[PDB]
Amino acid sequence: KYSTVGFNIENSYDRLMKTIKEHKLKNYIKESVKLFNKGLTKKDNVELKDLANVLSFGEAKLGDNGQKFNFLFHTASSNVWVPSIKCTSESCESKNHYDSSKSKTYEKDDTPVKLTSKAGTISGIFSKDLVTIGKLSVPYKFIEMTEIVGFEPFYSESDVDGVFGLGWKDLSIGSIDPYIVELKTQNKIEQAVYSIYLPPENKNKGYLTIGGIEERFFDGPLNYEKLNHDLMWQVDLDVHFGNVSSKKANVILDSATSVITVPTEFFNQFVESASVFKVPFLSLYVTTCGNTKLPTLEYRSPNKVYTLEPKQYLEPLENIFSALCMLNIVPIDLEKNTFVLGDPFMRKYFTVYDYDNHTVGFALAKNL
Repeated sequence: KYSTVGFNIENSYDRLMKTIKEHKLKNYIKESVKLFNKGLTKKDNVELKDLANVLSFGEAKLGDNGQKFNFLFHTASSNVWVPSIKCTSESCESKNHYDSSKSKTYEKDDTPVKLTSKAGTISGIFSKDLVTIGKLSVPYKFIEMTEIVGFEPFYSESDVDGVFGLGWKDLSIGSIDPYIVELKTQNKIEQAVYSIYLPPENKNKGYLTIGGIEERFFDGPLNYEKLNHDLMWQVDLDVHFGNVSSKKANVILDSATSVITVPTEFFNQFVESASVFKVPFLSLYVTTCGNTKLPTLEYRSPNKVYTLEPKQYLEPLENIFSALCMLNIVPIDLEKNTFVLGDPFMRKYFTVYDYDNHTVGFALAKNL
């Protein structure tokens, strides 16, 4: 009904399987687990980086000759970003390039932009052209990147060329609205809204629907929560995991994060006497799939609580050990009292991101 596009996901389960194969870790995990079960055991650090799922799609096009690109979706950035044919860096060499001279619809803007991050540095310029996905279209100001430094095992090894922002945060000062806001402005869609539908039975797929609430994706009502930040898909919620709880937490919806995160303190209380096993030397917390002590996780707002049963926050690891599962929950300290809801939450809740109203909505996904 509304324009929907599918995107691929490389998730942390996949990357963990790759590590396991790379380093021949299966039997090690299996024997450590067997040790825990006997139970002959007990007797630090992961990176927000490592928790990133890659959400990518290849059908967005720039300019009227439809220059093809592979984009990953970024839920915090408001900009779209693409390697310039002028790009200086060796990173750019294997990538698809935007060549403004080849489009009749390009309009020069040339305002320079610069991103400086821990992970790396991006320099470029604003350029204006048609940006299409693929039902939808709008002349749009995006960053043409002229230099890319860092980001640098991922970028080269990825087939990703650029970033397509589904967030709020614009690097310009030119008040370039998000691509989805721009769509609504030029009347390509009725509302500056999109939704994420992550099908529960295909962890390598998600769907983005733009400009409308597609009823086929969900059962029951949609509950909306007000953003608690001008520029973040982030909401106030009391979080309860068993008897471990934190009031007025900050909870970011980020379907590009591969897991549920919790502060490290909070997690330690959670996992104590939950009979969950931390495999030595690996960032891998493991438990039996039927673990009868694992609680329903609760995210409570004044008028709705969002929950996740063990079934939705564990990942079977049966290709390692029968009835083994891993915890899809990672202890990580961001700002005080900040939690993120990533892929596992969104496998249960169809989610709606409403730029016009500064709301996020949730409904019980269908199994499609």
